[PDB]
Amino acid sequence: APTAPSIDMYGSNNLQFSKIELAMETTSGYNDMVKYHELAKIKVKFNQWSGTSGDTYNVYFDGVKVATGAITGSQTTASFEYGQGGLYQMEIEACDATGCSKSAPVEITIADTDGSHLKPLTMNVDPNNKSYNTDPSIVMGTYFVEWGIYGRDYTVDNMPVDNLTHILYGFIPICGPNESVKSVGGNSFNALQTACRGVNDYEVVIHDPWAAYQKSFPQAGHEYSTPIKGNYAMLMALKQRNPDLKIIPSIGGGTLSDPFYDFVDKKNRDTFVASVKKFLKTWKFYDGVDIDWEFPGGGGAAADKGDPVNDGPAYIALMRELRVMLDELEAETGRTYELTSAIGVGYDKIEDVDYADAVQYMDYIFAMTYDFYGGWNNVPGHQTALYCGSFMRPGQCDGGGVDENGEPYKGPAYTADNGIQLLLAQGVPANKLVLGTAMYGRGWEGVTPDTLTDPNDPMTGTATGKLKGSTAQGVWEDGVIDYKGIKSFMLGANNTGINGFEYGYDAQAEAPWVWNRSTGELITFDDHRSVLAKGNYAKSLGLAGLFSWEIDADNGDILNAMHEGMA
Ligand SMILES: S=C=Nc1ccc2oc(C3=NCCN3)cc2c1
Ligand SMILES: S=C=Nc1ccc2oc(C3=NCCN3)cc2c1
Repeated sequence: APTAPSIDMYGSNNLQFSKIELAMETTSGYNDMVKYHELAKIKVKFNQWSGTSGDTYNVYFDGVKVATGAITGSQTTASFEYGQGGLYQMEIEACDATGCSKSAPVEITIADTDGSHLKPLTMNVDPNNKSYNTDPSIVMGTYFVEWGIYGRDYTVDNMPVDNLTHILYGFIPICGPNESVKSVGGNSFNALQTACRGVNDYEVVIHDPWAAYQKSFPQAGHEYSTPIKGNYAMLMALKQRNPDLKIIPSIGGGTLSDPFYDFVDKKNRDTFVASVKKFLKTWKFYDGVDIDWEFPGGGGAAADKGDPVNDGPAYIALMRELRVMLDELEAETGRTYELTSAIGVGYDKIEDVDYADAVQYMDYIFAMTYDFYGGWNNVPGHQTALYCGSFMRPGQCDGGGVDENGEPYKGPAYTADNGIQLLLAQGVPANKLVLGTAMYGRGWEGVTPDTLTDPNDPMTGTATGKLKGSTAQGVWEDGVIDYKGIKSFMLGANNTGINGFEYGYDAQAEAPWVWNRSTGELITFDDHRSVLAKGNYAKSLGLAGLFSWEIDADNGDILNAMHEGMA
């Protein structure tokens, strides 16, 4: 006999509710912006405009009763709490002593960060990415960078997810000392200062909440009331489409590694470890953690930092304490959590960590088998070669000899193979090692013929400085160029060379280059041929697979070649 309630859809936040509460119109400290709740707070306004209102209401989701309260007027606000994310058919019933009247059913959304309230993501992948039937046991990883969504214009739905087992999401910073972030310029340190207000030193934070959970993406169907937007909501819809895809946050990275050096203090580690646990409880679509400490012992962005006695033991203690915390998350949730880590592979980086000790705690080690040479100095080299190139001096490859002063080589030359070998010799199992491919080149200006010691090898010349170019040609910073930029603007469709560039390949190193004799522009990179050699090298040794850095810079060719070389 009471009038059936009508739901005030707009008075009820359009029936979009959430276990996670996120600031949408603000940029502030992480703890101010992100609050995870065990139970979602649901607030539903309903009206009874004509007839009698009755005295009590009940709320049903999919026929189960989940709340009751008093009706006292022609307008009621039902507030209550609910613990499971998902879409539900909601009915509200108004009751009196003579009977009850149900509202017609209406869909209520309760978001959770596993994406249970979302449809599978809709893909928009360059069709230049082919299909493969690569053994599901082989690792095919890549990094997807948070800021890729700006100028580079590359979003989660552009990733060829069917050709990937692991997405590493770069990068999650740590609060605390971060001078190295400052040195980068832009808003980057400022944004980190903001994110860290009200947050303890050594805890993880989201760097760019706009890219991560605020930015509305039409292709994902985000609209004003959607409680989770940005890269994270798309990666949640992505997990719905490909539930076996591992998505892993990458913590640290080149410029974000300054706080790792205070991990020689166990309090700092405990703080960090506990913030990582909270982070994974907050963002349930993530499947583990990746530590990119560049680098234990030093030799990274922070010139004033690095302890070669203590950093290694701290790294190993860190991996153990992470795996302990991850064991508890597996306990509480029933899921498998992965612990991985990207590492430098120069002899001088390797010798500072007992990796055989650390790896027992870990699922994989992403060997950063790139950046061997680059625009930081005027010495050309293959940045991502497998083997020693022709340009190397006698005894340089193994570090047995002397340079042009007659100064002794301190250790084996920087090559992929030399790195993998050093890790195998320490006792790291082959099947935990993932070998890295570059989706970009590094480059130089001013390596003209008059500089060569061998007239057919520009790797024997001398540079004037870093390669300069525009973002239109894929140069996002000095000395670095996207692979798709090399292909469009230097190689051309036939891989023969265009705009003054020639294509060369060092068969001994397994490394391509492009060279413009007159500007002396020289770019070292990975192409189809050398990725095939890497896949072959990986098969040969029983390596876990391949990964790449970074996915937005590929046109399809590098990832394709990754799958082909593993076949
Ligand atoms: S991303 C960034 N990565 C960087 C940025 C600057 C850097 O400087 C060194 C260095 N090597 C010897 C003394 N200092 C490494 C290094 C890595
Ligand atoms: S992006 C870029 N990343 C890198 C990666 C490795 C690097 O090494 C140096 C260096 N500086 C003096 C001797 N070596 C700079 C540098 C920048």
